[PDB]
Amino acid sequence: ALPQTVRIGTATTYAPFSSKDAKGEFIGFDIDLGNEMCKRMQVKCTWVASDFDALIPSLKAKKIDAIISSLSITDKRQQEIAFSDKLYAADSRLIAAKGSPIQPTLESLKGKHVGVLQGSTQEAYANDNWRTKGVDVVAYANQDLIYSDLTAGRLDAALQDEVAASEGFLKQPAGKEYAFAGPSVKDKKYFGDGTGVGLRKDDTELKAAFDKALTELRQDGTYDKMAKKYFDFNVYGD
Ligand SMILES: NC(=[NH2+])NCCC[C@H](N)C(=O)O
Repeated sequence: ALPQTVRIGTATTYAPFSSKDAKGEFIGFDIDLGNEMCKRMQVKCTWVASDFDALIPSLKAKKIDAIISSLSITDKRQQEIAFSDKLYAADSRLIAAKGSPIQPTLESLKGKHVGVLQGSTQEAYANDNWRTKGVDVVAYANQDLIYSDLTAGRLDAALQDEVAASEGFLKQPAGKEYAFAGPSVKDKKYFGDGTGVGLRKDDTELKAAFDKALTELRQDGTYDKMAKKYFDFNVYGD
């Protein structure tokens, strides 16, 4: 009962997982994973670009059938939607100017301007722990605006997925004079357990098909072959 075309939403401003190349075509590990799973599921797949915070609403409105967009598997989201098995791990961490004393603490961030992606686990954490207590937490439509507001000095720091920041910004020319500010933020309730394909709860058959494809491409070594294009480490985690 799988649709002839699985529509997959993604927010294409989160390299190296999802972004656009020079032609405007979808590139990144999420795209590679989704395309490889779709190949093995024997379905066609059409990618649909969207602001990150629109993904879960579009899914619930059936405007898309799946979300592959570094979507963290959280307790809160599982009350709304279902997930495939984990695609890869995702920790959260702050970035700031090289030499910044900033730590992911209320004390260190008071009077600071901190960027977070609207609709993200990072916004949830920052709004609850930081924004209410005086920290200027600013929500953004997409992560590229955040990077730009950081390098323009409009933001003192930004919270996002650690691997995204590292490969998508810090190790790029634009992020040369920036670094991680403090260690990963550990809060399993807000940040969840890796990312997965977001799905409607009643699409059990579609979930089983994604799950089957994922295990097979991991088993035969395709996952690691695809991952090496982007990462010299175990992006999957535990
Ligand atoms: N393509 C993106 N913009 N992904 C943002 C993901 C951020 C975080 N992992 C979350 O699920 O909220």
